Amino acid sequence: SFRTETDAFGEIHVPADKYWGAQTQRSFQNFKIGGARERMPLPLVHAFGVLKKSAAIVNESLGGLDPKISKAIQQAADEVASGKLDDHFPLVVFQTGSGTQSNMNANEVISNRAIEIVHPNNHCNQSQSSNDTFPTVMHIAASLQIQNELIPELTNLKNALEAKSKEFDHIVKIGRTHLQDATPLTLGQEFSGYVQQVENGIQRVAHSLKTLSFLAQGGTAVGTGLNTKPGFDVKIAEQISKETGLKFQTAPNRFEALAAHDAIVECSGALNTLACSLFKIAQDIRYLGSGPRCGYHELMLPENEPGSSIMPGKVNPTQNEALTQVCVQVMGNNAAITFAGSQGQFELNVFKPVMIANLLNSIRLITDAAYSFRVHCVEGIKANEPRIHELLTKSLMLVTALNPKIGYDAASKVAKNAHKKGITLKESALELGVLTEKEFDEWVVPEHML
Amino acid sequence: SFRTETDAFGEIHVPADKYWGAQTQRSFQNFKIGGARERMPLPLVHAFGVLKKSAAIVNESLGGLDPKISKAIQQAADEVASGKLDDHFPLVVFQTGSGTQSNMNANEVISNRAIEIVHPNNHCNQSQSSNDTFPTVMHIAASLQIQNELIPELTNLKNALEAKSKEFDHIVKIGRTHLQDATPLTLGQEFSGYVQQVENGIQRVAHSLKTLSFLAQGGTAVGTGLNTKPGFDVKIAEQISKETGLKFQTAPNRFEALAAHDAIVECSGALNTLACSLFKIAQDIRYLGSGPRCGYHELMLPENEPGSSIMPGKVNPTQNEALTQVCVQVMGNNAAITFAGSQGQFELNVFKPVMIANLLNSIRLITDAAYSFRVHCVEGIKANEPRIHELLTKSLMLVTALNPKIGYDAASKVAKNAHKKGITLKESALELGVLTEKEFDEWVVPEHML
Amino acid sequence: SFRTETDAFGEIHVPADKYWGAQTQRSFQNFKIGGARERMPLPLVHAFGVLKKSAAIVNESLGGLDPKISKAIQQAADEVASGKLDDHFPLVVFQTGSGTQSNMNANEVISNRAIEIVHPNNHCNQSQSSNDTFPTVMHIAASLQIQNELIPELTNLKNALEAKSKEFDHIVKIGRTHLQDATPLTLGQEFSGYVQQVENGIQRVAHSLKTLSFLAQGGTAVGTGLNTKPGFDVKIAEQISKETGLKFQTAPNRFEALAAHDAIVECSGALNTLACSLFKIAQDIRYLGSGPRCGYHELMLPENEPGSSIMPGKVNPTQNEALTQVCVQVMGNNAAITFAGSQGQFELNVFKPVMIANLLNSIRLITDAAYSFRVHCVEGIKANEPRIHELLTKSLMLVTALNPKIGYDAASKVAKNAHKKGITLKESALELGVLTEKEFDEWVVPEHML
Amino acid sequence: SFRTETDAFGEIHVPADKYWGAQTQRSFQNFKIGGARERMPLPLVHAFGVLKKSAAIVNESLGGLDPKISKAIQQAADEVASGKLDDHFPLVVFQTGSGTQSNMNANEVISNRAIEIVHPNNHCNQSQSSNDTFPTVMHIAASLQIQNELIPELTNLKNALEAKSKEFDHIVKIGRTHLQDATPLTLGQEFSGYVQQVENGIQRVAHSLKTLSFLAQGGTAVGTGLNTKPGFDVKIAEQISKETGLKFQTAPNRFEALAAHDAIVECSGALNTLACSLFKIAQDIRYLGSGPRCGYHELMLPENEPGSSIMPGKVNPTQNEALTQVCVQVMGNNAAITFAGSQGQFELNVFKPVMIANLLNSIRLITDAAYSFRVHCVEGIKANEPRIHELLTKSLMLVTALNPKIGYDAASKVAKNAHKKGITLKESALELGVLTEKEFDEWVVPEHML
Repeated sequence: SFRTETDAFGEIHVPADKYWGAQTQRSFQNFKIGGARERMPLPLVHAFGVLKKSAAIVNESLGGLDPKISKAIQQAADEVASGKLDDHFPLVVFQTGSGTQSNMNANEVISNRAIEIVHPNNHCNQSQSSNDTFPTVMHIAASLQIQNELIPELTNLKNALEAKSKEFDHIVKIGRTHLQDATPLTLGQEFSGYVQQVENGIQRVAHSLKTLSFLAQGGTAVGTGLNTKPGFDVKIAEQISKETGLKFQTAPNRFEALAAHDAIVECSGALNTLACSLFKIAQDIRYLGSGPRCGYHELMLPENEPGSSIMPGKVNPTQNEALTQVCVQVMGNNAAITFAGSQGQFELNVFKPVMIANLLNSIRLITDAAYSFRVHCVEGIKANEPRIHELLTKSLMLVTALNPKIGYDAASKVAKNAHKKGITLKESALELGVLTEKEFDEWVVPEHML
Repeated sequence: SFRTETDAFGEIHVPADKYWGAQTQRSFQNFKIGGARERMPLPLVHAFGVLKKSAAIVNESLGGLDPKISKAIQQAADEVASGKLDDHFPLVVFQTGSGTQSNMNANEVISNRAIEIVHPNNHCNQSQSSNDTFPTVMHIAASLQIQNELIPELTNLKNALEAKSKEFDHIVKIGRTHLQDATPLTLGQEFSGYVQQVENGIQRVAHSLKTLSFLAQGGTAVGTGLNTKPGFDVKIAEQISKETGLKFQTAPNRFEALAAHDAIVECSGALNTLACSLFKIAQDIRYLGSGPRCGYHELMLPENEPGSSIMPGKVNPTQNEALTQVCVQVMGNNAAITFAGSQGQFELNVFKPVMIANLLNSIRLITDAAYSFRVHCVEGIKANEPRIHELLTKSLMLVTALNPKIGYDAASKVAKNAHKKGITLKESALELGVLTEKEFDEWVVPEHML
Repeated sequence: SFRTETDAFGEIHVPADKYWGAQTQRSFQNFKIGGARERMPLPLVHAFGVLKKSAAIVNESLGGLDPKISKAIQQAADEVASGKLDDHFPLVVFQTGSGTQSNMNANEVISNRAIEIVHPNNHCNQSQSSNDTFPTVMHIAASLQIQNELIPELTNLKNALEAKSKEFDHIVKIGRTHLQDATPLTLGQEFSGYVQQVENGIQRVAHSLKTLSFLAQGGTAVGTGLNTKPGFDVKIAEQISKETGLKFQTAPNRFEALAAHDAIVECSGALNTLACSLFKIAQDIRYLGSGPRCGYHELMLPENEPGSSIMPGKVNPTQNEALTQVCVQVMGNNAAITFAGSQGQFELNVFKPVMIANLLNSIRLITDAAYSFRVHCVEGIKANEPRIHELLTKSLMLVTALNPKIGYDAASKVAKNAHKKGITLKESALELGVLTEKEFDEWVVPEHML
Repeated sequence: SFRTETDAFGEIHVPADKYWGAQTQRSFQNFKIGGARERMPLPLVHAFGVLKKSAAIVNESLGGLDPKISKAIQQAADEVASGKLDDHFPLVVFQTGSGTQSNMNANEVISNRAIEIVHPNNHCNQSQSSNDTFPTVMHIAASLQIQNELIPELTNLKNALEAKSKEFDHIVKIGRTHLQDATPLTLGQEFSGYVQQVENGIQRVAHSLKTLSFLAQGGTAVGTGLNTKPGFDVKIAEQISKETGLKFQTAPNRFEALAAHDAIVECSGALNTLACSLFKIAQDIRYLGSGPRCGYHELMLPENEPGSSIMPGKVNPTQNEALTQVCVQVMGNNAAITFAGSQGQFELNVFKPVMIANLLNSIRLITDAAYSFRVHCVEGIKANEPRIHELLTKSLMLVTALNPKIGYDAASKVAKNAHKKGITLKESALELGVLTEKEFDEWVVPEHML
């Protein structure tokens, strides 16, 4: 079953049960690039509700719309923001580069729902263009995915990491520069580096919220105020702030805000920096936890996967593999974002959909993996104290402890001999004319090296 | 409704209507990264059928499996390749970096269907690992998406472009180097550059099929032949060739084939080169067709979108915008592919899922946009002969025609004067002591400049 | 002539006239990657002086060094910072990933100069490692290239752009979205978008100075305080602040500061955002200024290059071409910086030299092109008022001016007719039953559209 | 001292001792971007000689030039190709995007040398433009850097790797998937993966020579034959083949050859694939060789650097660090190459200099590091047989050897017990009711696992 409808290019069969109109139906059959996987990112659909709902309130204020119509659009708009009318946004990312098609998608459905509870162009899109409106929906959603989704789960990741940092603070281990044996440090200090990276990462993405706080709405087709009442920007950007719970200003220069999306390239660059930080932590942990007999085996990773009896003690760091796979995706997504970010042309940058998609995709992926990694990995890591101690005493790096109370020549003879024999520093000092067992400890205490 | 099942980690509720087992159900709830949008690329699911079906035939040959079991797995396997059991592969891309989870997904469902028509590990995964098997499914699918989807639609794109090249072969236009006015060329020659780029692009991706022709299957867990009958590689890689319609060899060095996916980085690099070629063509056309009054307006683009009566003759090059958005995505996807491509570790590269996904995503997107662009744009472009001629005679570049039959001094005086007055070369030559109207044409014929 | 010298690996011939020692000479012949073009970035050489000079003062304070030796190292160190001993740093970028070789290069020469006015390891490298020391020289130089070189020239670029913005503020022009004809805006408003982008760019790079303000010095070999007197970090990072004129703190977590260089990836990401902004401005200007007869020709670009008499009025936007070439290089350099930025391993990231080089190379290039572009292009741009006006009246976009004082039907008939005839809105309104000449102006004033 | 000279823009002081003219001097002071480090890549300067020398021969053939003039230009041109007049090419990369300035640089000096032994434009640049000529110099140099520099040193790298592969062919070691313990393989097989990667890399770059074989020369300003004698392309591209020793054809479509440099993006993509291959090999070796007591220490790396007596047996894999730093640079350089590669505009791509520079820079760097790494690392690597054997017997993976001659239950009890006790499989089997010492060997022979 269908339902004939009109636009301008004439008659067209629109599905009976869907809330969209002709324009959405015609564009849906013109840009089927990528299939359902590329279906316009949901958190962007929800932002249209917030914007259209807000568009109603602020235009009704300026007396441009009849209150009855408003109360109708508002409810319908907030039901989008709610997530009930998600199946009515079938449009893909690779559509018009200005996001015109999805904006018209929002209007058509928020219009047909308003009726049910009238005009797609004159009412819902009143005092707005497809140009100022889209880059406003980008900033809102992005801000919401970060403040509400990312940041929260990013903090948990830091706390869970800091707990273990506290938990392994007494365990002294060997440092590895150039992958080689180095002087000691606590395993807790090792993990406090991971914690600091995560912390910095939070401030980096939290800071990005600032460039996103500036909204284009009010600049219409070219950044010029035309077809808008004076102060609409300030009112709408104020109305949206009250609707989201976040503070949003209007863009100081409406041209810069439409002609380019530098605020996305920045933010992406911050997420990109975070991805580097998480790659290092995830690779370390999997190396540190590798084994059981032919690897570091310093840490013991949880076995969230079912193991074969024939291979006991074998656990693949699958939460590390999934995390590192995510991280790379972001590096690639950011790459895609910067080229598109330089491709603006005159008054408008027609690479919006592809930019905000990769940005939204990066945020979703990060949050999911950050969560998955915390719960399924870090929240259960435990130290292999016997292995760690085994490897401390076998190393020749703790030879500098003797140096002041022995002399460089004797201490090197100890190291030189122990290396050639494949014996420990204690054993070497003893077989040689150096010191005693109940004295070696008097001077070579691991925890006496900061 | 559910259905309790077993694996090793115990009991687990598996949906009643789905064909998968415990392992798939446990992993599905451990790696929900990205949601349904990241759901493992379908053409990869289909390749598992081809491989498992082939795994049956070749293992039955080596006498390792009971014929009854085989006939069962075969039908079930080919029903995956068919696309009937697609809703039973709910796994995402960011799972185990070896693709183990999706391979086990294929086995569990091809096993439960086999019954219905028995063992997930001993029968379906017989003589194969999750390590040699996955990079084999990557090459098969990729090869199939290119030979059957891409290349075909890429040729049409070239033919449609070459038709117009032939069609506008008589139309002489101005060349634009440094975006400035230059000597003439036919609009057909302009379009024959687009055609050549497309042609080169085809040979570039067609050539990539070669590195993909080499299959890992037979190398098991580390590239070593262990747990495989001798010649299984040659038989299976032969059996798969007969099953796909394409020629596939087995990889000469099974280690290089598991430890790294350089064949994906190459192919991606070829798709990446193609994307550059299509960006240039798409941008040209939109500039060439811009207007109506304040742009080049050399070409007239189809109006596939409904236009407002108040703005006649206005047509946004929406098939150009969608195409360029696609192209950038590929540049980004390739970026993501090269880092992952260098991150192999020892005997295995655990960045497989993310690599083949971006590769499959690039191919789908390209084909879709290549099609969409042909039909909705190039297949209807028409020249604005009056505009083109208007701009030919206004230019001062056709001044070199007079040079031999006049002299450098006179010809520059013509150009110098016409520029200062904002008059044409004809008008200038006449008001000055140079030549006649019925003689100017005798020497300045546009089509006398190769 | 040479000069035999010693280290440990024995005898080696060191050039007679050079100030370096054995280690520098041995490494110079082991890593000749890239030739003189890759010779370690000078501003990095100068920073070593600042650091070594400061290393002297602060270690003399802690009583670790004899005042005579100090006064000697100080003068020699400041002569490096001065730029007199530049020809004594022959080391390339692709050397040890920790920057050990260049640090030892600084020590050897600052030692042999100190003599002349003693120990390379015990005196100049006193209380410091090649690990904490290098990432400190990176931050200092980078901070100095930005505060002293970049930012300054970036502001001039903004002022020169804002002057012209003021200068063309009265000139009304047509807007170009989707490259198509749109509603009007002043050319000054167009240029105020360029100005805003530049302004944002400054705050973006100026902000990056913050992450760079944190110095590693004091963390030695692993981020652990070992082999350093307590408070050396705070004193040295304080002494360096007084030496540079810039405020520098010490890194809160010394591990994060050696294991990763996220502060470079961030800053680079900011320079990367700036490059996008400058690409758009530079491309616009060259398109806007293209012609003379077959292009926009809205602006008139300076002719800094010698033109052929036969081709008058032809000027290639060579300062635009050089600028856009620079911008891309930065996009590539940033790419190189992010991979290296994720490749840290345990306690140390051995991809330092390559990271800070690309960062320094980006800053130099930007400043040079920003300067070159200002002086040789923007500082002389002038508007082609007659062309601009010619194109305003030819467009059909100023049809919405009549709308309120005429009606949508009449106004579209004007537009519909004028389009078909290739006539202006004025001419169309007149030949049709619409309005008068001395009334058309009463309602269609360009500067009545915000 | 100087020497006044003329061009068109008037008088200018040209250094007395330099061979260039006005145009070079004026451009040298207009584009000083990056300083001497960005000085136009030498192998590009040499190619101009080959081209100009060839331009002489072929134009003299077509009777366009006086033999006396030719014999003069030829000698002067070949002295550039020789490398004697290198100090007369002071131009940087960021100049005119068409390479016009360096082409005019070649002409001015090859003209002033010709005299000494006449016209910069009419003689040396006869029958050629700055447009067809530059992308011809790019292909020639690139082809020469690969055939003569890269490929050769790349083969040595493969042979040196294959020698060691043969040398360690008897040594059985443990495999490491997911960084975990796996089934055995010879260290020679491990190194045969490195060898195969290198081999594939050679064919990949060798293949790229093909797209580069097509030369633009003959297409002049727009790809149109104008201002060229018929067959000049075929003659010149033939004359150049005889001059270089390599086979070069002329480009089939001269437009595609000027409007875009896809052949550089391809080749770069091949070098990019090679860089991934070399990163993996270099990282493995440094991990495999890490230690002495707290790392793998499977291999023993040469100590090309002077070591401190206090730290015996410590050797930093500095040839690995330099190699990996190089590899990343290439990944970045390729990135820079692809954006520039999509930025072609109409008839000409004005991003030539920056594209061929990064390409030449990548080739130089690769060759240098490939050499440095071979000689200073691989050509001296030796196995630590006692460590390898130590780690073989400690692993529980060789438990599948017993399986057929014992049963899954017994074999797992052995593995289960040995794991819990931290004892070897031999010891476990003995203390348990399983088998004997002089029988354990009868079944568990390492070299019985392919």
